[PDB]
Amino acid sequence: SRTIGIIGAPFSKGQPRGGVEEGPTVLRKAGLLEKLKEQECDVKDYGDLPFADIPNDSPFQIVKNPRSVGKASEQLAGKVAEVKKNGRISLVLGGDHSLAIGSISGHARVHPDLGVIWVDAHTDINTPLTTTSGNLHGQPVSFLLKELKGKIPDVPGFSWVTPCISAKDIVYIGLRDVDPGEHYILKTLGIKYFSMTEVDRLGIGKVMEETLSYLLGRKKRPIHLSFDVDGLDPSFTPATGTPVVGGLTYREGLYITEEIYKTGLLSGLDIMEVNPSLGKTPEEVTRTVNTAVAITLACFGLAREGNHKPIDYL
Amino acid sequence: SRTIGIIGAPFSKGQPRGGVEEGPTVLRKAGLLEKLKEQECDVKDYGDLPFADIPNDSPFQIVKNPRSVGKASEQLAGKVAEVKKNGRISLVLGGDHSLAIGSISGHARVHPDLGVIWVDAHTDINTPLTTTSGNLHGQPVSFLLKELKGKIPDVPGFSWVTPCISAKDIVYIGLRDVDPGEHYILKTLGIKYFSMTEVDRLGIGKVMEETLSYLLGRKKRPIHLSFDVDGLDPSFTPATGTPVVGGLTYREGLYITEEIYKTGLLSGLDIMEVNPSLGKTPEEVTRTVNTAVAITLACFGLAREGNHKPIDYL
Amino acid sequence: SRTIGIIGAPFSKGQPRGGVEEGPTVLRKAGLLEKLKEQECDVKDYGDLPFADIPNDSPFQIVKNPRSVGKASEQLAGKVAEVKKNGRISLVLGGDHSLAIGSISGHARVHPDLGVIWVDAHTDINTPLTTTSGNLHGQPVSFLLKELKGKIPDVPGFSWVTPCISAKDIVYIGLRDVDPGEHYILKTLGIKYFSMTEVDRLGIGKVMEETLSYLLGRKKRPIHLSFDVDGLDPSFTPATGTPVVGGLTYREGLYITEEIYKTGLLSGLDIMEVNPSLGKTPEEVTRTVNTAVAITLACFGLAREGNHKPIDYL
Ligand SMILES: [Mn+2]
Ligand SMILES: [Mn+2]
Ligand SMILES: [Mn+2]
Ligand SMILES: [Mn+2]
Ligand SMILES: [Mn+2]
Ligand SMILES: [Mn+2]
Repeated sequence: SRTIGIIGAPFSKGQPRGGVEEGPTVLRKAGLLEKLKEQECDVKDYGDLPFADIPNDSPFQIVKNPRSVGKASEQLAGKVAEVKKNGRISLVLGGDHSLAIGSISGHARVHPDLGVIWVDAHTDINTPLTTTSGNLHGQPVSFLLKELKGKIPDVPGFSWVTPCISAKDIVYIGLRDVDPGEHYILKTLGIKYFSMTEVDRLGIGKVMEETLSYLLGRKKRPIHLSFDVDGLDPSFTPATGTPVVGGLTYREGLYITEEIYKTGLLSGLDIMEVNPSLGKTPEEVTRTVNTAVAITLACFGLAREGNHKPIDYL
Repeated sequence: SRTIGIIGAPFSKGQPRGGVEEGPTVLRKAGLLEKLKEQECDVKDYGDLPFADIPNDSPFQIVKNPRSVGKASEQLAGKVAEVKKNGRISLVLGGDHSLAIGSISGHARVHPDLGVIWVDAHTDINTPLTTTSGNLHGQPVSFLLKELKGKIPDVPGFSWVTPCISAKDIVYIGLRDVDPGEHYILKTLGIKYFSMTEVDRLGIGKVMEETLSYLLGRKKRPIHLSFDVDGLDPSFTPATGTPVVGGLTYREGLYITEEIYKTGLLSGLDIMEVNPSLGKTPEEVTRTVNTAVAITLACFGLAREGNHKPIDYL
Repeated sequence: SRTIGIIGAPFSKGQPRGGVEEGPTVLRKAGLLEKLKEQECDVKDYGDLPFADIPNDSPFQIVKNPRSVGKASEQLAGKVAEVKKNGRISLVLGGDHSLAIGSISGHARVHPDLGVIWVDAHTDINTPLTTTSGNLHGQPVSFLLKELKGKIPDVPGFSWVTPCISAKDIVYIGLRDVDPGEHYILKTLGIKYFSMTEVDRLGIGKVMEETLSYLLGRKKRPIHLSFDVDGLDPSFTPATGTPVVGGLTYREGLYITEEIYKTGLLSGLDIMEVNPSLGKTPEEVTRTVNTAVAITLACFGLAREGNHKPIDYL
C-alpha cells in the first residue's frame, strides 16, 4: 500500500492571479482525503502551509515577488522532506507552480536519486534573465537544474536553493507553448520531452513507455510527478491561469498517472494551478476541480478497468 | 446483403428512470428504417414488443422489478429467436440493458456458437448478491454466463433463463466504472476486456484487431454486439441514465462498428439506454439519438470512406 | 527560410452561402501577415483578387455559376503562377474550394511535378455529370485530374483548364462524407486516401508517414496542400458551409501541417471555406478563424515543442 502526506500549499505570488491560493481548499471540499481513504490509502494531513506575508518585496530586475515565492518554497521544502522522512508520498495541493522549486528540493534532500515527470503545456524553465513576464511560476525548473547553474542570478529569497536534479533526470509531457529561450535550453541541455506533437505522433501509450524506461532503465528510482492542471486541455480544466488550446485529453491525463501509479515508484506529486476564481461559470470550476481529483486518485490506485480488495467477492 | 429484423423493445424497469421506454420511438422518428433502406438493406419491422404490466412485483431481497424485467426478457428472446429463424439480423431498439438477457438468450437458442462484443462504460456483471442498487440493467451478463451458474439466486421471473454464453465468448470495450465485485468476477472468470485504459494504450485500431481475432480466431461464428449508448462519451450521448466521463469517441464508436460490419458476421445487435427524457436540452436529445442512429447504420454498411453500388457511375 | 506570397481570393460562387467571400478579410484582421513575420518568414502580399461580376451566368445543365467560378479560377491561377515564379510559397486565403482548380493549375504551370495533399471531409471529385447539387466547390478535383478527362463536359468558363495532376499524385486526409459516384471514382482511379476510418485505425502519425512516402518516395517534389477548414471537426471550425461530425482534431490538424512543414517541400497552400457569417455566435467565428490561423502558422514553421533563432539565448 502507498501512504500519502497531504501538504496544503496555498500560494499565488508566482503569478498575477490570486484565486489559486484557494486551491487546497476547493480540492479538500471536493473530498480528496475521503476519496483516497476509500482505496487502500493511508492518509495523514499535514494541514495547509500558512505562508507568511512579505510586504516589502519589490521586483528583482524584472523578477516579481521573489522573497515571498522563495520563502514559500523554502517552507514547503521542509514539510515535503518531513513527510518523506515519515515514509509517506508527499501530495502537494498547491496554488501556482513556483512551489515546485521547494517540492522537488525538499523531496531530493531525502531522495537525491529522484526522477521527475513534468506534465504541462509550458516547460517553466525560464531563468531570471530569459523570462519576459517575471512570474516565477514559469521559472521553477531553471532553479532546480544543476547544469543551469551559473545562469540564474542571486534572487533574494532563493539563496537557500541548491540545484538538485540534472537535465538528464526529467521528462516533460504535453508541451505546446514554449518560449524561444526555453526551447534553446531544452535542445542545449538535451532535455527529453514529449510535446503534444510527439503525443500525436506516437500516442499516449508509447510516450509513457518511453518516459518510464527513460527514467527507470538503469535503476528503479523514486518518481516525482509535478502535474500542472493546464497540461490538460482547457475543455477539462478551464479554471487555470495560463490555458492553451489542444491539450492532453481527460483520458490521456488518467492514462499518464495510472501508468505512473503502476510503477509503484511514485514518491512525490504536485497538483497545481487550479484557480476556482478563473471559472467562467460555476460548472467550469467544478469540471476543473473534479478532473484534478480524478487524476490524484489515479496516482494512488484508482483504475478504470476496476479495483477490488484481496478477498472472495462471490 | 444483410437483412435486418427490427425488434422494438420499450422497457425501462431495469433501472429507475422511465424515459428509456420511448427509445424505440425516438429512434424510429429519427428515420432508422428509412436510412437502412437507402443502403443495400432488407428491413422487416417486427414492431414494438408490448410488454405487459405486473403491478405485484415487489423486490426480491434487493433485486428490483424482477418479474417485469424477467418477463420482458422472456418476451424479447422469442422474437429475437423468431427473426433469426427468419434469417435476419435482429436489431433490438431497446430501453434499458436488462433486455440483453433475453436478446443474447433468444439469439443463442438459434445460434449457440455466438460471440458477444459488449460496448459499455460498465460491465453489467453484478449478481443479485453482489449488486448494491438492485437495478437489473447492471446485472444482465451474470444471468447469461455459464460459469456464474450457482452464484445467482432464483429471481422470480427468470426461471426460464439458462446461461448460454461462457466467460470465454465475450469481450468488453469501453470500461471505466466497474464495481469491486464485478472486477473480481472479471479477473476470476478470465474475461477479456478493453477498458478505456487499454484503448488509450493500444488505440481503437489494435483493440478491434485483438477483439475480432479473440472471438473469430478458431472459427467464424455469429457476432452479437450489445451496444450501450453510455459506452460513448457523455459529449456524444448525453441523454442516458448512467453517463461516465472519458468515454469512447464518436469516431471510436463508428470505428468499432464499421469493423464489426466488415467481418460480415454480425447477427445480433442491441442499441440501448437512450433516454430522451434525460436531455438537459432539446439538442442533447438530438445529439444522443443521432449518434445512436449513426452507429446503427455503420453496423449495416455505412462507411465513412464512402459507399457505391456495383455499377459504372461514370 | 520559406517565403510566402499571400493571394487573397474573395470568392463564394462555388456554393450557395456568400459570407465565405469575407474570408481573406477575417484572416487578415486576425493577424496572419504579422504572425508570419514574427517567424523566419518573408511575406509579400499580392492583395485580394478583385473577382469580376458576371450577371449573365445561368446554369449549365445543373452546374451553377460556371463562368464566375471558371473566371475566378483563371484569375487566381495566374497570380499563383506569378508568386511561384517569384520563388515564393503561394498562400491562397480563399472563400470556397472551387478556387482550388485555379490554384493547383497555376501552381502546376510552374511546377508540373507537384504533389497534392487534400485535407477535407469530402473528396470534391464530382463531375458536372455526377454532381447532385451543382455547387462547383464540390467538383474541383475532377477538373484537375488527367484520367477524368473525357468525363467532364465543356463547362462555360473552364475551357482554359487543362487537367494537370494525375490520380496518382494526390492524397486525401479526413474523409467521412463522400457521394456514391465520387467513391466509384476513388476506387476506379485508384486514388490513395485516408478517411477518418484509417485515421482511427492507424493514427495521425502513421497516416502522415504513409502520405509523405507515398508522394515523396520516388523523388522530392513540391507539395500543394489544399486545406478545407471543414476537414477539422465542427467543434474547432464551426463557421463553415458544409460541416460533418467526427472530424480531425485541433491536434491532428496541427500535426498534419507541422509534418508538411518539416518536409521543407511545401510550395502551394490553400486555406478555404471559412465563412464568418455562418457562426452561431461571435466566438464560433473566433474559434474558426483562430484555428485557421494556427494551421497556417504551422505550415510555415510554428512548432508546438518550441522555436528559437540560431543564437545563444543564455
Ligand atoms: Mn506550470
Ligand atoms: Mn503550464
Ligand atoms: Mn449497460
Ligand atoms: Mn453502461
Ligand atoms: Mn472542400
Ligand atoms: Mn469539405
